[PDB]
Amino acid sequence: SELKMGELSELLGYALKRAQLRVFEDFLHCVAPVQLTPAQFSVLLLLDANPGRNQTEIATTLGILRPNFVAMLDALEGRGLCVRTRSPSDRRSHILMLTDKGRATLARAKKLVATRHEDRLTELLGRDNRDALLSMLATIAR
Amino acid sequence: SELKMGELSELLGYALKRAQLRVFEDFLHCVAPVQLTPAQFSVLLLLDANPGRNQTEIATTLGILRPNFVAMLDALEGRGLCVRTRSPSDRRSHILMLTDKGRATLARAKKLVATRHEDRLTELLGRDNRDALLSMLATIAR
DNA sequence: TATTGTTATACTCTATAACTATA
DNA sequence: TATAGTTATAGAGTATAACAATA
Repeated sequence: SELKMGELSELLGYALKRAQLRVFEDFLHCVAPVQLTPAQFSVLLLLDANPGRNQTEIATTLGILRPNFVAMLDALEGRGLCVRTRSPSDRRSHILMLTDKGRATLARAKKLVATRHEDRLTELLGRDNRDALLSMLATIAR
Repeated sequence: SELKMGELSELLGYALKRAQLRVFEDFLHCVAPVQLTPAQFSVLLLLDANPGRNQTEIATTLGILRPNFVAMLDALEGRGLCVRTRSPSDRRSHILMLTDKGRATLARAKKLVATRHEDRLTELLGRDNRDALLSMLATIAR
């Protein structure tokens, strides 16, 4: 009455998706007090590390295509978490910077991520094992 | 002039998703001679391990919603790789088994993924490091 | 001419409600 | 009523072409 998972247990791609989907699902739950998807979260994180960059640069480093990034920024900018300002140098581009509200929302989101989510992962595995997992996934992506 | 990846380097969710997409992309390419998506591959693999089952049982085990599974089978049956047969006891259920064609297409894809894909990725990590990766990703999914 | 932001569009995936034919 | 398979639909996510403003 339970099905045999056959050779699927040994396909690494398969393990990654179902591993990715629960981690993302858990991310949405833990972080729901600030209402940020993982994509929105990373956009705030990248904006925080690299102030002064433009849409093309932020979107590419994240793997987001620029036609799909426009709608994401409208959400965050509509919620008053970041600003598009025209660069005086080259008025084709929008330089992107965080608001104070954005910096606060990034701050508390960072806590719910570390305390409720990322730390709950680190204890279910080795603190060293989780770093090895993170290293390998980083290697796989290159 | 290159972007600071900030705390994203330590977001496990992000590393999990971007690791998955290179693997899924690499999978698609290696298996392109047979025309099978990774999902279709697993549907054929699980049918091979679990003959005599119905749609609801196959679909639910894979995370496919049953309304989404219909067209997915339409494809594989249209390709003559598996067939729907009504069980005489309960004619609401469709019993699914792979055809001779289905198994031939499966044997082959299994060889294409094993040689070009799964073997190539085991080699970019330690053969022992990769089994620890598959162990941990399996752990995360429960 | 090339690039930035943008619109429009399309194709996949995923999600939900409701039908049909059985039971 | 309840369940299996199906249909239609709606929403994400992602992909490309093209156009206006600007370089």
